[PDB]
Amino acid sequence: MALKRIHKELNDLARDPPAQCSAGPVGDDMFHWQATIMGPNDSPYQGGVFFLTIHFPTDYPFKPPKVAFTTRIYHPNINSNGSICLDILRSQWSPALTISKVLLSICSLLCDPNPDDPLVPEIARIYKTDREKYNRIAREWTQKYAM
Repeated sequence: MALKRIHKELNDLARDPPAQCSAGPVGDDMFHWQATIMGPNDSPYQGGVFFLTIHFPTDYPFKPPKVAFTTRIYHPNINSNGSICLDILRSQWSPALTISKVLLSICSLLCDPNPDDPLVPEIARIYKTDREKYNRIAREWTQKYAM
């Protein structure tokens, strides 16, 4: 019954797609869907229309959206499969958070850069340490693969 909750979370994104966030029925399955999360606002990777593919295995009520970057992206919360450590999806999730919600929050990892939660052994490091790795590269990917 998860997909039918995703009916809002995912499809509410399709009901009214503003900016830096859009998903919806891709395979027409609510477990294989494509969200375009963007640098566009004030972001280290501004310009970067990133790509998130999300899948669900019959989760609801508790629907943990494994929302994963299709592309490459340097940031402590994104490990090398695009899978994000996002509080509202790991700690603060409830059946009241649309992807219409989470997409902006994930956008906020490109937009808001949080210096807190380390998911990846290195990528968390290169973020809060190898300032080069985080900005230059993920913004370069922004230029190359996203934009």
